[PDB]
Amino acid sequence: LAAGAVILRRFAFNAAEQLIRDINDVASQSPFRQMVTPGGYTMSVAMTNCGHLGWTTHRQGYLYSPIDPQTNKPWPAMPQSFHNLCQRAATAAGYPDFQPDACLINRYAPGAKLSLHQDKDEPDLRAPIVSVSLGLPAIFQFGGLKRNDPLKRLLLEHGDVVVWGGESRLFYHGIQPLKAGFHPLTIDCRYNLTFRQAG
Ligand SMILES: O=C(O)C(=O)N[C@@H](CSCc1ccc2ccccc2c1)C(=O)O
Ligand SMILES: [Fe+3]
Repeated sequence: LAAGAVILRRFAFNAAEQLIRDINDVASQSPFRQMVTPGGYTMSVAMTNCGHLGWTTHRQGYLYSPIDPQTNKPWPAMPQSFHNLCQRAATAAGYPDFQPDACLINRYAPGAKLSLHQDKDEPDLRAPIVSVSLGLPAIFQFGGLKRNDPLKRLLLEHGDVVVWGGESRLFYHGIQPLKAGFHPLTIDCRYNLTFRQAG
């Protein structure tokens, strides 16, 4: 399916309410914002981060920064719920040493999407990324190592966690425009957490 990826469906289902509380807490400090791409377009996905580092635009490029450029303060500390869930998932998937210092939190309103990309900016690409999906379902599309590799699609639903290791860590991937709907925990949106070793 995706070589090296370990899909754990509903792994975060029981933790989801706490996770969402923690997302709200994080956002009360560093608010969700829609970043501007180099190229000048406003992303449809809104973002924030927690942990020592967080992903952001700066100076018409992207990077991991210890300071949130919007507040000029550090990103909020990584919530225990986040840290512990990530560790359980990574450990089950065979990455017991994974120690994320960054968690990017993506929020999707109806229609929001994430264009096909690789995550290339972490210092060691042997370290996995761990995603946790919450709320409304989204169609995840994924390629291969080359931009033009044939795309496959799978639905990511509430509570689904995936550890993207091995070859899959390098795949081009994205999220297709979110279908509108209702979810009891998130109301009208989807959240996705991605845990990274950025330092
Ligand atoms: O944050 C990202 O970089 C990202 O692409 N997030 C999407 C997709 S989740 C699945 C996912 C996340 C990160 C990956 C990083 C490397 C390879 C495969 C990945 C798959 C989202 O917000 O739902
Ligand atoms: Fe990505």
